[PDB]
Amino acid sequence: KVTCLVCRKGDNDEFLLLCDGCDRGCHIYCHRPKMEAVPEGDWFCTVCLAQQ
Amino acid sequence: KVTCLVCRKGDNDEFLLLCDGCDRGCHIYCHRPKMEAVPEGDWFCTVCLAQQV
Ligand SMILES: [Zn+2]
Ligand SMILES: [Zn+2]
Ligand SMILES: [Zn+2]
Ligand SMILES: [Zn+2]
Repeated sequence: KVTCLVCRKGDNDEFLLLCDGCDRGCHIYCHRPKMEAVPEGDWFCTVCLAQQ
Repeated sequence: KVTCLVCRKGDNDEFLLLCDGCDRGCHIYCHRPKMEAVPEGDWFCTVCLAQQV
């Protein structure tokens, strides 16, 4: 059940990015820098980025 | 002079993530979700994420 790392909510799930490497998520509107849309391809959360 | 996308400042450059797709940047402390350190390998800014398929 995906939830936003920033605000901790799982609401508005059409706007939740799901990490490609783990179960974590983020609303595009909670992300900084700002994101205007859900991107295609792969998005990695900061925990996954910290492992690469 | 790289500037942060969030706060628009170019200070504390040791804390500035640099995009591998363009010349944009972001302080780790301005990033959300939390970024405690500059990662190794690659980081893409939101403008570049929007070009992916
Ligand atoms: Zn959120
Ligand atoms: Zn992840
Ligand atoms: Zn900044
Ligand atoms: Zn970029």
